[PDB]
Amino acid sequence: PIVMVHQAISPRTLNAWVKVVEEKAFSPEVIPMFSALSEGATPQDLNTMLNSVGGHQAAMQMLKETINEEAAEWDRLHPVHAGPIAPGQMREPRGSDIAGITSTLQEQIGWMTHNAPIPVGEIYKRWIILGLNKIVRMYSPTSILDIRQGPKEPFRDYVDRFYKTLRAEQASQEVKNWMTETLLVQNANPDCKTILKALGPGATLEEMMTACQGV
Amino acid sequence: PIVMVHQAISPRTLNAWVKVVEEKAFSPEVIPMFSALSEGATPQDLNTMLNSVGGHQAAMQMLKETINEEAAEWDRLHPVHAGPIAPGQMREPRGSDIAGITSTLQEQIGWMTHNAPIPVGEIYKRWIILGLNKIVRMYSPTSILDIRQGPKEPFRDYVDRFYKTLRAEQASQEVKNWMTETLLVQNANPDCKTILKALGPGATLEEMMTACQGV
Amino acid sequence: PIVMVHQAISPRTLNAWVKVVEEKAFSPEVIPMFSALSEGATPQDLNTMLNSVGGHQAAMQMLKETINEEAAEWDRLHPVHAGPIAPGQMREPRGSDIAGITSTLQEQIGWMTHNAPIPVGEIYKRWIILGLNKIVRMYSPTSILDIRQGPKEPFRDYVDRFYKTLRAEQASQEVKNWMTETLLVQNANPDCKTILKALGPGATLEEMMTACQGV
Amino acid sequence: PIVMVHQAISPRTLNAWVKVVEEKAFSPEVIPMFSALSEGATPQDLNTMLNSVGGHQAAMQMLKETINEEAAEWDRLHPVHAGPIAPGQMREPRGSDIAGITSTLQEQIGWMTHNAPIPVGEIYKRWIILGLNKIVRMYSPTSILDIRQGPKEPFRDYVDRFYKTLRAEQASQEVKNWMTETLLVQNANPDCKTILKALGPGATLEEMMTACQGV
Amino acid sequence: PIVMVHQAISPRTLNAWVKVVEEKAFSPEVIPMFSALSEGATPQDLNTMLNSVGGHQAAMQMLKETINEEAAEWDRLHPVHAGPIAPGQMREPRGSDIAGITSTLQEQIGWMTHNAPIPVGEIYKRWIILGLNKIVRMYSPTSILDIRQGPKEPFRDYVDRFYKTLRAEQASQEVKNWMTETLLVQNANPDCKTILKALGPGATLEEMMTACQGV
Amino acid sequence: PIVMVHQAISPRTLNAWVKVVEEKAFSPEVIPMFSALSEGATPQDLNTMLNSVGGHQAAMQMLKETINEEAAEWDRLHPVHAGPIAPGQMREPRGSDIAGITSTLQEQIGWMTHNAPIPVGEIYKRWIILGLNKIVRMYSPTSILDIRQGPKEPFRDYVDRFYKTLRAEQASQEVKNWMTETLLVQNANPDCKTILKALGPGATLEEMMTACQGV
Ligand SMILES: Cc1[nH]c2ccccc2c1CC(=O)N[C@@H](Cc1ccccc1)C(=O)N(C)c1ccccc1
Ligand SMILES: Cc1[nH]c2ccccc2c1CC(=O)N[C@@H](Cc1ccccc1)C(=O)N(C)c1ccccc1
Ligand SMILES: Cc1[nH]c2ccccc2c1CC(=O)N[C@@H](Cc1ccccc1)C(=O)N(C)c1ccccc1
Ligand SMILES: Cc1[nH]c2ccccc2c1CC(=O)N[C@@H](Cc1ccccc1)C(=O)N(C)c1ccccc1
Ligand SMILES: Cc1[nH]c2ccccc2c1CC(=O)N[C@@H](Cc1ccccc1)C(=O)N(C)c1ccccc1
Ligand SMILES: Cc1[nH]c2ccccc2c1CC(=O)N[C@@H](Cc1ccccc1)C(=O)N(C)c1ccccc1
Ligand SMILES: [Cl-]
Ligand SMILES: [Cl-]
Ligand SMILES: [Cl-]
Ligand SMILES: [Cl-]
Ligand SMILES: [Cl-]
Ligand SMILES: [Cl-]
Ligand SMILES: [Cl-]
Ligand SMILES: [Cl-]
Ligand SMILES: [Cl-]
Ligand SMILES: [Cl-]
Ligand SMILES: [Cl-]
Ligand SMILES: [Cl-]
Ligand SMILES: [Cl-]
Ligand SMILES: [Cl-]
Ligand SMILES: [Cl-]
Ligand SMILES: [Cl-]
Ligand SMILES: [Cl-]
Ligand SMILES: [Cl-]
Ligand SMILES: [Cl-]
Ligand SMILES: [Cl-]
Ligand SMILES: [Cl-]
Ligand SMILES: [Cl-]
Ligand SMILES: [Cl-]
Ligand SMILES: [Cl-]
Ligand SMILES: [Cl-]
Ligand SMILES: [Cl-]
Ligand SMILES: [Cl-]
Ligand SMILES: [Cl-]
Ligand SMILES: [Cl-]
Ligand SMILES: [Cl-]
Ligand SMILES: [Cl-]
Ligand SMILES: [Cl-]
Ligand SMILES: [Cl-]
Ligand SMILES: [Cl-]
Ligand SMILES: [Cl-]
Ligand SMILES: [Cl-]
Ligand SMILES: [Cl-]
Ligand SMILES: [Cl-]
Ligand SMILES: [Cl-]
Ligand SMILES: [Cl-]
Ligand SMILES: [Cl-]
Ligand SMILES: [Cl-]
Ligand SMILES: [Cl-]
Ligand SMILES: [Cl-]
Ligand SMILES: [Cl-]
Ligand SMILES: [Cl-]
Ligand SMILES: [Cl-]
Ligand SMILES: [Cl-]
Ligand SMILES: [Cl-]
Ligand SMILES: [Cl-]
Ligand SMILES: [Cl-]
Ligand SMILES: [Cl-]
Ligand SMILES: [Cl-]
Ligand SMILES: [Cl-]
Repeated sequence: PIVMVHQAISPRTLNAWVKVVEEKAFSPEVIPMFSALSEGATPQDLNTMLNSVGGHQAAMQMLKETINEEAAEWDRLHPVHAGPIAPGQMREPRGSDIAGITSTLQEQIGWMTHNAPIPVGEIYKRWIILGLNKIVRMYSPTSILDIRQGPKEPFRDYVDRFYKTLRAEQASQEVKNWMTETLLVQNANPDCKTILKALGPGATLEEMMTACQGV
Repeated sequence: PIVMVHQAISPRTLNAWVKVVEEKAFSPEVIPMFSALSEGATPQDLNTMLNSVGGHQAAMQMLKETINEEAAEWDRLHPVHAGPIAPGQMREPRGSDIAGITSTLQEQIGWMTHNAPIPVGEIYKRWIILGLNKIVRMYSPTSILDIRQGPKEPFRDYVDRFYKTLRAEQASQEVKNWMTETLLVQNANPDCKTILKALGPGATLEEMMTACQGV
Repeated sequence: PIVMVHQAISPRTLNAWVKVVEEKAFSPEVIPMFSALSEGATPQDLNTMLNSVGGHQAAMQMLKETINEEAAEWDRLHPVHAGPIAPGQMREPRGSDIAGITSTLQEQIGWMTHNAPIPVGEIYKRWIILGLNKIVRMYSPTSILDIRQGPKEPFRDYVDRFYKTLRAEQASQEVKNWMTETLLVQNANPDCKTILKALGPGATLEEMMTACQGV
Repeated sequence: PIVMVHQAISPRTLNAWVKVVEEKAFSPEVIPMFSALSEGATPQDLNTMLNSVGGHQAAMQMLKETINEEAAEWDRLHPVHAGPIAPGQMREPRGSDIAGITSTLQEQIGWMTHNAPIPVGEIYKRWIILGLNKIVRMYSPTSILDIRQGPKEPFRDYVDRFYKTLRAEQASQEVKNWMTETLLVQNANPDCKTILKALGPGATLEEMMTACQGV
Repeated sequence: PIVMVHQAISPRTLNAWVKVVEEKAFSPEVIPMFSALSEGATPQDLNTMLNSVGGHQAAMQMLKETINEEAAEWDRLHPVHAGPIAPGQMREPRGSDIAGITSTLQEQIGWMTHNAPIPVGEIYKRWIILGLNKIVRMYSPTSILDIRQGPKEPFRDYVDRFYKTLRAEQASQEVKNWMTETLLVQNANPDCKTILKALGPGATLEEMMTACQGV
Repeated sequence: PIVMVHQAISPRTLNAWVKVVEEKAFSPEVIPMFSALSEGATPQDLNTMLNSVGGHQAAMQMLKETINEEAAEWDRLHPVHAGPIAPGQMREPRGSDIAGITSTLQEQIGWMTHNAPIPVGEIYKRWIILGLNKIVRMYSPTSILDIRQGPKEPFRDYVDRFYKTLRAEQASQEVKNWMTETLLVQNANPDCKTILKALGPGATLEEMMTACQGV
């Protein structure tokens, strides 16, 4: 990473990433952990992290297709200019330079370090996180429409399932807000559903959980 | 975190937090450990810590509702002023800027680092700890009124149960002082209760435990 | 801690403390380990360490009663003066300021860092260690008067038991010196007791253990 | 390594390398991990890493034959000049000097540190990674022509196998692009093969996996 | 420790020491490990290390008796002078000041740090290592006179036993040299004894082990 | 070690060394690991590492005999000069000063640090590695003349055995080159032996292993 001078990615950081992928597969929390293990990383470092994954190769191919798309959008949105690079400047970074394919570690340290800086590590990380989100959507087992409280399921476990499935869903904040605003009370079991309908449309989750607590 | 320059949150700190949540669920000691693992953290770091939790999603939703309330109270209590930000200054932080939603890492490092500083990491941490306290109250099994010494329970185990349940209770220092002042002696078993009533209302816990030791 | 600038307490230091309390309960060695894990700590750090303990709540209540007593003795022994604090100075620390209750981390770093310094971390640590000693006395199973060598117990195991129980006892160096000077030889089994009585009152433990070695 | 001054390779880095070779044998991910554990390494450090491997001696001999070839190509491509080395300069590095055989640690730190620098650590690492790639090709069990989807195999597992075997293959990006462009759809089972043939030759892997998802 | 400014002893160093005592008891290698974990330590640090030992209290009492003797020899050999300590100087350290009993951490950092320095940490460590050697002698099971090669024992195992027991013995280099010079060949089994007697009195251990290898 | 100022050897480095000796006994890879854990070490550090080994005492005695020989060769090759050491200089190091016997840590830091420097740590390490090589030769079970491919042994396992045994052999690069040049093809089983004899005397190990792959 870069912290300002450049460090190598640590054996502990990399190892941590590997163990995360092995254990948690592609659960949502994988992405923050990644974003934490990859904080201040260069495209070489990120490439190292993705490469360290054995197995899960289908997902990885999806991810590099996403990276390809974002790199091409970068290229069309940033047309390269022809001409000799001045002494005090650096060349213009292509989409492949953001993904670490056609760029050296010194060039990455250059763009991140030299002034008027381009944060290629954070741009590449953004693309990677896009692909990862698409993957978590891909491998999510459930859909929020199918989370229904059981007749003998305590309210709390039903809310755990509900907001896990909701974390996994592909929707804007307004659509998720609508799903909370509608399905949670709608798809509780008859008893808790009557209690919550008696609370009103403006009660907080704390009040709803305390209300259906003994139930 | 920030220690003055900015570090990334370490794989060991994050991993420690994750293991704490897995093992201890939402016991009181979770909150100090958090406050220790999150010492000097940015809202991005705190967001990373909360995001790293798989499962327990109901509690997390409660927590972000708490964060929403505290952010809105901040917003009404700090009305934003319209006008162009001067060169030597920074913009005014909204409630969403405290929670890391609408603010960049460089803006957080700005408010914490630049002089006349606003400790947004400690404010956000305060809100988070508020929500966590509400959660520990939520998931506490017992109430202090129900801790009664058993006929064959040694005094020490009864005091362990009593002050654990008392740690979990939602009450001011004066109400807790009253609970110690009344229920502990009141709800001991008849033998120890007679001994402690013989000691008087001004004896220390050391003297009470030494008195009912052989009992 | 503070090492001069202020660090946060590490996940490894805290975790180590927690494991010590879990495994060794309240054995004497707990207190040095504490004093080692808490070296150069602030009252916030010490509070974090005590708070990280789940269970053992009776002992913790005893400990905060001890802290209360030492804080009140500090308060009566250091009467606060009324008047406006000058620019180049800091306020006077109360007993509650030593225990981290009514003081900020910056105020603690102030008293420890600013010149004419008050080591509030070492004072608070002294109070805590007082309470811990009282606890180790509380939970010690044995009394030094009851350590008697068995008929078939090797001398070395008897000395191990003897000086463990002696480590746990509440007595000045002169009283412990008397206990060594009397009970160790007095309460050995008849054979070793006759050997040691034949050595004389001025022989060292090395000579006593070598004498009763084959026995 | 060198980070600018020279460090020793850490017990944790070396140990990590050893464990990687023990567990993962010669899977592709071994090479990135190596390239990560060996970041900024000297030829002495790399030699230490290769030497720390017990067993797998056939592969190691293959690797030092590769290193020999690359060193001889370096030697013929860089003919050494006869004459006394000036005070302000260093000698010219042979192929054996790149591999750490005939060069001291101070000479390596010289070439990497002194200006007009020669990155002998990265050149040697390049040769080593060449040999490692040849080894991974050697020990790969399968060939991409033999990955055929089973009648009851979900599409995702078939893509995992396919792009693992494809990661192990020895082919340029254009040949791999052709293999993706042809065999993946060609060698799916009849059902998924008909679905994918119905999608068209321009569909992305995400669309193909979503299409054959329920299948 | 002190490395120049003062560090606290690390949780890892202390924990390592504890585990060493638990596992290896009082084997010779305990003393180097100690001397390595205690490198550059203050008497407070060393006291922490000895205090962290639970159990083995007989040995510890022997050790503090040794420390007492060495402190008294220091006191008689360094008579304290009466008079007011000058501003630019420090007081004279007693034997109890070397053992950390009657001296503050700042006074130890003073003697070790301030010029014309007294290395009280290395003196105290010397005394401690004296006591530890006396303990290893105490708990050694065997005597070098009793190591005799078995009729079917390979020569190498007999030499392992011999030089382990010889490591544990209390003797000068000349007495140990005599023991090697005599007993090793003398107390081998008849076959190897005849071979070694045929080699001569000037053969090295390598030659002796190669000679009795097949035997 | 020394990295320029002097560090203590770490608990992790030492512990790593101990575990290496426990697990791998005296396999070849022990020596690089040593040379890596001992990088930049002082004779005190190296002495600590050798001392930390429990058991294996025969080998250790062989090693200190080797160290004695190399020290005596140093002494005869470096005759000490009589006369008072000038202020700006240091004394001349004996062979015993290289091995840490008759020299202080400050004298070692002097020779390594002060200019016109003598690297006594690397000289002592050279002697130690000499003894270690002699030991690995001592405890090697096999001889390269006895590695013969089995009738049903795959070629790769036979090459693993062959170059392991070859790593353990005591021979110059030319003798090892002859052993590769002759015995490997000579001592394969009849089938692979005929294939390899058909390849020719100039084929690489890669080609030989690919040739006898299916066999
Ligand atoms: C962790 C989680 N669960 C969800 C369910 C549905 C939709 C999204 C999610 C998420 C990700 C998620 O929302 N993570 C939160 C951090 C967080 C985690 C846990 C509790 C409180 C705050 C986050 O990244 N931000 C910016 C945020 C912070 C405060 C309030 C609102 C949002
Ligand atoms: C740990 C604990 N147990 C309780 C029972 C009832 C109510 C609250 C609690 C707590 C939290 C709790 O009170 N923690 C203590 C620290 C502490 C922990 C353990 C022993 C002594 C001091 C704390 O945060 N402060 C500021 C404090 C310090 C000294 C005296 C009084 C309070
Ligand atoms: C560890 C221990 N065992 C005891 C038995 C009875 C009374 C007290 C104790 C103690 C605590 C104990 O005495 N610890 C010792 C350190 C120590 C530990 C072990 C061996 C030698 C020195 C200590 O803190 N100091 C200041 C000390 C140092 C040297 C001599 C005498 C005292
Ligand atoms: C990891 C992997 N799987 C393959 C299958 C066939 C051929 C090669 C490979 C590889 C190595 C592989 O291609 N690793 C990638 C990094 C990577 C890994 C995983 C997902 C996305 C990006 C890499 O090194 N670079 C330079 C790269 C980066 C972005 C897009 C394309 C290439
Ligand atoms: C480890 C050991 N085994 C013994 C048997 C009998 C008497 C003493 C011992 C020792 C302690 C022992 O002798 N340790 C050695 C270090 C050492 C350890 C192992 C092999 C070579 C060198 C030591 O401290 N010094 C100063 C030393 C160094 C080189 C040659 C001779 C002595
Ligand atoms: C590891 C090993 N196996 C052997 C078999 C027979 C004789 C010696 C050995 C060795 C030690 C061995 O040769 N280690 C190699 C490093 C190495 C290890 C593994 C693969 C490639 C390079 C080494 O130290 N040097 C200086 C070296 C480097 C490149 C080419 C040739 C030699
Ligand atoms: Cl690391
Ligand atoms: Cl690691
Ligand atoms: Cl998944
Ligand atoms: Cl790769
Ligand atoms: Cl940009
Ligand atoms: Cl951008
Ligand atoms: Cl679910
Ligand atoms: Cl949407
Ligand atoms: Cl509920
Ligand atoms: Cl880390
Ligand atoms: Cl970790
Ligand atoms: Cl809980
Ligand atoms: Cl998230
Ligand atoms: Cl503020
Ligand atoms: Cl505020
Ligand atoms: Cl309870
Ligand atoms: Cl209240
Ligand atoms: Cl009790
Ligand atoms: Cl840490
Ligand atoms: Cl940890
Ligand atoms: Cl206890
Ligand atoms: Cl608390
Ligand atoms: Cl004071
Ligand atoms: Cl004071
Ligand atoms: Cl006992
Ligand atoms: Cl007393
Ligand atoms: Cl005994
Ligand atoms: Cl390390
Ligand atoms: Cl390690
Ligand atoms: Cl393999
Ligand atoms: Cl080697
Ligand atoms: Cl070059
Ligand atoms: Cl080059
Ligand atoms: Cl496969
Ligand atoms: Cl090709
Ligand atoms: Cl699928
Ligand atoms: Cl640590
Ligand atoms: Cl630890
Ligand atoms: Cl022992
Ligand atoms: Cl103590
Ligand atoms: Cl001195
Ligand atoms: Cl001295
Ligand atoms: Cl024995
Ligand atoms: Cl002697
Ligand atoms: Cl033998
Ligand atoms: Cl360490
Ligand atoms: Cl360790
Ligand atoms: Cl061996
Ligand atoms: Cl020793
Ligand atoms: Cl030299
Ligand atoms: Cl030399
Ligand atoms: Cl073999
Ligand atoms: Cl030879
Ligand atoms: Cl083969």
